[PDB]
Amino acid sequence: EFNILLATDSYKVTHYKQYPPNTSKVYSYFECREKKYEETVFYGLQYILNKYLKGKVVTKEKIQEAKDVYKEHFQDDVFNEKGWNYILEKYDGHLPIEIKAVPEGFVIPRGNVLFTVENTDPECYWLTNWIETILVQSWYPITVATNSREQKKILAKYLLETSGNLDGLEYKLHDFGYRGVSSQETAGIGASAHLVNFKGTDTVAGLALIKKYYGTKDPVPGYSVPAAEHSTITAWGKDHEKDAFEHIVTQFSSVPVSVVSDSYDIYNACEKIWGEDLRHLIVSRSTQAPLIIRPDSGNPLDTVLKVLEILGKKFPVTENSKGYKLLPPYLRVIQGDGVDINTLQEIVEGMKQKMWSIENIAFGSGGGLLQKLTRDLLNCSFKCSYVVTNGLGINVFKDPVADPNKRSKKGRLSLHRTPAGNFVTLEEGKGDLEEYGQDLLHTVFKNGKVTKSYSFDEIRKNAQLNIEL
Amino acid sequence: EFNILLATDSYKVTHYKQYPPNTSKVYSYFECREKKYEETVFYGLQYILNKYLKGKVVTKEKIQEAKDVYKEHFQDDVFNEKGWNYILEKYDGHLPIEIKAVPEGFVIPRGNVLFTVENTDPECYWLTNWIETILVQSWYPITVATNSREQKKILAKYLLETSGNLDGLEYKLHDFGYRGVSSQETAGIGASAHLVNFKGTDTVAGLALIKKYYGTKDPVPGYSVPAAEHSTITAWGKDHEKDAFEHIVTQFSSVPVSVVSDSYDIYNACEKIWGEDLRHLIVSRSTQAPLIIRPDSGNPLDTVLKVLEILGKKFPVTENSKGYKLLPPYLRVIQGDGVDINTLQEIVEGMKQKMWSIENIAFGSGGGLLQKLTRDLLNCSFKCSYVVTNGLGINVFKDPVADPNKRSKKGRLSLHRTPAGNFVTLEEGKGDLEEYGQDLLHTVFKNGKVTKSYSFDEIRKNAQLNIELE
Ligand SMILES: CC(C)(C)c1ccc(S(=O)(=O)NCc2ccc(C(=O)Nc3cccnc3)cc2)cc1
Ligand SMILES: CC(C)(C)c1ccc(S(=O)(=O)NCc2ccc(C(=O)Nc3cccnc3)cc2)cc1
Repeated sequence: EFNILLATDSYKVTHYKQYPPNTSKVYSYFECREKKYEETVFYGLQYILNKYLKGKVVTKEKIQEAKDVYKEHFQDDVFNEKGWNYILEKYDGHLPIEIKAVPEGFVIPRGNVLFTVENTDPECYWLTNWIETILVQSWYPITVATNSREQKKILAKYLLETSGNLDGLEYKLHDFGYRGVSSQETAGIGASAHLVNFKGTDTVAGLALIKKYYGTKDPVPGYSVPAAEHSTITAWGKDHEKDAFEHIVTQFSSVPVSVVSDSYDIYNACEKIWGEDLRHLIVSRSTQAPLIIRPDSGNPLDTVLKVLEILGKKFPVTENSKGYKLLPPYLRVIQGDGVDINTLQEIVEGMKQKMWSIENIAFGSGGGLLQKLTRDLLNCSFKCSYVVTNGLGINVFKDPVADPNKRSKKGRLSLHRTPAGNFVTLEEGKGDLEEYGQDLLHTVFKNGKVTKSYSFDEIRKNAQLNIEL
Repeated sequence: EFNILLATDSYKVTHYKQYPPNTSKVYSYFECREKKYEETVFYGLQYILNKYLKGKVVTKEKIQEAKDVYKEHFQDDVFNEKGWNYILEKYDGHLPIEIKAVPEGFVIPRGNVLFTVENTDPECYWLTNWIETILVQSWYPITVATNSREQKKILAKYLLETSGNLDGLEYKLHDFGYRGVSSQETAGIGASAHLVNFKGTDTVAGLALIKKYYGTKDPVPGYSVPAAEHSTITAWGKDHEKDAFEHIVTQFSSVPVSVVSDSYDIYNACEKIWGEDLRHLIVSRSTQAPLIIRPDSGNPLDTVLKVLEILGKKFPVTENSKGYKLLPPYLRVIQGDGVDINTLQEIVEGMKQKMWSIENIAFGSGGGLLQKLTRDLLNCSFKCSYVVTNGLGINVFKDPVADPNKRSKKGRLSLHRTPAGNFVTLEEGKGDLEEYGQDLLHTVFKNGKVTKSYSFDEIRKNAQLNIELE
């Protein structure tokens, strides 16, 4: 089983001896510090609260386990057994902590308080920052959700421009990232964050996470269709690629099907195999069951353009009301290699310059979507801003001489709407003056209980783009 | 409850219908495909085999769960209920798969077969690639271990050059990455991979993973010491940084202690607080209990060099036998901000140019060590190379016209020692010709059972640097 006493950075085990004597309160906050990605989607804390922080998280056995581990790890007895004992005895092992947070799905500009943490019992002043490590991992679903939303903005802009509407936008970026992330747990968290913005995923782990921790009215939050991989093509033998294609599209004749087409020669496959030998099997398909051709190698922009060029000459292309070229409805393309936020932009802009509608294409992204992200992207950070020592509150902060970007906020914080309807974080307990309407932070956790929860439907509503509003 | 029927890429649910009819065997392999990182440390498969693949992994309940999920996810019944039920009924839910692998800890040049997978029952031809997704996640511990070892090579070169030995090498790169990875599970996996090469870690999750899945003779594989964070300094108030410093070093007077010193002004902290006001509390400390000063902001190289110059004028510096400057034994530095393999190289070279021994310094790395890595780095990839259809074996491969780097290997594979003692991968079943001696892969998994495994001590031995060996 998971042991919260072993789920912190080692050095934090020693911090109870380092704070000022007579400290009864340590109050800390999380922000995506201002330093590109001007606003972030707050998502993922509810998962952490439920899986790791709520209920009886301290037991006699867990305390002894930690004591034994830290004895060897530090070669010294430094572990605060007395402090953990107190929580076990007084609170039946529930954490005396209060966390207040902005609603999940909320889109907030950089440099604003997103959640705060403080101890509710003076004996547990040390506990606030014990749980920094576990809480800071919220950086990941925040960053995946944010980066996914930024790609949706790019897709929406170009889809609207080239088609006149946003039909199909929520299926334009498919999660291919299950194999490319660092763990099973990561896969679930990351896939769920992408699903805040889109509905197409192959990362099955995301579905179970959403069902367990968030919930949706619909049976599932994400969908897929039958699709080939290189192995189901190559297994037929080099000389039988056409037989593989024919078998697969016939097996899946009445649903959408994606067929990876670059095993040997993507251009030959498009022009000769799909475009001639098997054309009769494609032009007969329903609009609700297109063939989706999938290139998977070469320069992503150059390959997409060449594939469209080939297909446009073998299949009947129309010109939409915006003046952009459109493949027949039984034929589409998905580019699922080398896609990240930067290359996505390059591809849709290249398509627009060549007069191809974004209606023609969808994207798959794996490592770019779920793995190629760090805590530095949005500067997700947790800092102490207020302590009470000898009954007096003190506003505290860091402000390193050589890096003003690392200065932290001072005092008790609150988040408010400005008169123009934007966001502002008030420092130094100024929220108490009541000049800025209600605090947007809500208590979500208190003394071992989750006190406020959001459904996945609510989160999706909060995270909507302006364009779709 | 983890459910292997829900632990694959969605599209793989539909693949059993796409293979050629009457296919009885699918054989696939994993490599770090050849495209800075010329050799890789193979590590992490044993964790995956034990946690996720071994024993009864299929139950009636798990089949029903998967059936219900995929029905909604595909809006259709496409899920191979019959195929999974066959495994349940015939093998008590144990996977009819055989996996052969190179020993864990082995250091192997890019483009070699690292492991192979095939089904052991013709009915389960579809199972080989079902588990691609979960096995390909081995990229992560491989890549962490490899990148960590590459940093160790850099540290060894400069430590040897500036000091004449490698004392302390295994504590030169400390894992600070627990908060900066994407999940608790990732933290344990990544931290364990770093511990293949080093012994200093704050990512506690790695200890329990190693103990459970690998094992060591020592009670724990990794160690740490008391250390401050910004909150334990700043909580004292801006005008009381000296009081914080004094309290902390007095609390930890007889063990090593690291104190973050850049809350307000690192240069003032070093020159005036440590170098003057509290100097008497530092020069009194044991060699076994140094103050370790931690800067955490600014240009990493410029800041390290300036901190060292400041301390060198406030404390007695010696010149070691190699001609490099050395702080007294009660005083050291750790640079734990902005460290990745690139900036590490830059810092130690900069120190060498300014005649400072690498003995003076250690590094902490967080996101750079455990998170800022992708499957692309070593091109970790799983591909089908051999199938049997209608009783005929076929050597299969991809070879995309626009990217020769993505060409995959053909046929049955084996790994061998060359006459010069290097590794070579033989394709097309040619290992059977016996011109290259025995296959170096070992069967590690067969029909639900782990059949070969390695202790963490063995893995560490396999992963040693040549310079450590010599
Ligand atoms: C559900 C609905 C019918 C609306 C639909 C959703 C999504 C698409 S799509 O074209 O955006 N994506 C379908 C798809 C699914 C999986 C794969 C695929 O190749 N997945 C995969 C997974 C992991 C690694 N590599 C590839 C390709 C296309 C089409 C229709
Ligand atoms: C165990 C032994 C006595 C040999 C030893 C090991 C390692 C060092 S070290 O100086 O390489 N590292 C000690 C250390 C530990 C933790 C921190 C620290 O600040 N950790 C931390 C963790 C997470 C985030 N940020 C910082 C700093 C120095 C010194 C002695």
